Amino acid sequence: DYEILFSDETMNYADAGTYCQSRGMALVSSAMRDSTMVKAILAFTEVKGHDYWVGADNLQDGAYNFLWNDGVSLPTDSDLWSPNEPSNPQSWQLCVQIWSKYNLLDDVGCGGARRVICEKELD
Amino acid sequence: DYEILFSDETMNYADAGTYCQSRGMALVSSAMRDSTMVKAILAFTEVKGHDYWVGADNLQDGAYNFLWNDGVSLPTDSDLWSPNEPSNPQSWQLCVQIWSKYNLLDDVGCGGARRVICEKELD
Ligand SMILES: OC[C@H]1O[C@@H](O)[C@H](O)[C@@H](O)[C@H]1O
Ligand SMILES: OC[C@H]1O[C@@H](O)[C@H](O)[C@@H](O)[C@H]1O
Ligand SMILES: [Ca+2]
Ligand SMILES: [Ca+2]
Ligand SMILES: [Ca+2]
Ligand SMILES: [Ca+2]
Ligand SMILES: [Zn+2]
Ligand SMILES: [Zn+2]
Ligand SMILES: [Zn+2]
Ligand SMILES: [Zn+2]
Ligand SMILES: [Zn+2]
Repeated sequence: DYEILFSDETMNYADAGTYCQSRGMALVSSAMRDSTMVKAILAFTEVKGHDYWVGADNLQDGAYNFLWNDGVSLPTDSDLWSPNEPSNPQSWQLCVQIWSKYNLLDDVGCGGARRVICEKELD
Repeated sequence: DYEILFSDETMNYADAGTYCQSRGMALVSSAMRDSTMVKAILAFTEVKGHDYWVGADNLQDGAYNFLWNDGVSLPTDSDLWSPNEPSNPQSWQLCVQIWSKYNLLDDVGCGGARRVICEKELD
């Protein structure tokens, strides 16, 4: 069970994290690994047709060692990934978004402004 | 533009309003009148297949004089209403929810516990 917050305001990856945190929540992560919840989240984003940040990145171990912010791995072969992603250079600092082109996961640089999804495990 | 909060915690209508307000938000209302937003909101609740409160009731004016928490009228003949609703006895205190039966609006007593949706407009 969760509390899920969607925000139309855009910000970079770092600010997105602090945004959720200031609200007593976290950038969406365990909710994305929950089969029912992820379906509900993506139905919303499907309608909105915009890019949203998620709480995953390669900042700690680099390359395609993606980690959710709660420390659980985001497998490179996950079904959550958009077609042909992740594909950015492994030597880059990479953050994960829900890319509007496919309404699925995608690796990008952490500087662009995107909408935010926060979570809070209920409890 | 909005911040939208969905919560799996269940509460009666009054607790729902307090829960939203204590978060600097309001029980969903103007976002339900926004064409893009409402469809996104309903995509989510459709997946969840559960009942949720919305910020409309007849507490101020009674009967089928439904008002959104922000003073705007919820037309007894809005396309937002489930088929054959509103239909509860007009002498009752009636509150509005998104009824899982149709994933459309419905009038009910204000005492049953249901999931919550809060909104915060963004300028
Ligand atoms: O908008 C994001 C997209 O940017 C492209 O440059 C990149 O090749 C894609 O893999 C995807 O990340
Ligand atoms: O469960 C919700 C439903 O409850 C019924 O008793 C009522 O006839 C319907 O109009 C609807 O409000
Ligand atoms: Ca794939
Ligand atoms: Ca990419
Ligand atoms: Ca009707
Ligand atoms: Ca009814
Ligand atoms: Zn779950
Ligand atoms: Zn836009
Ligand atoms: Zn709008
Ligand atoms: Zn805008
Ligand atoms: Zn259930």
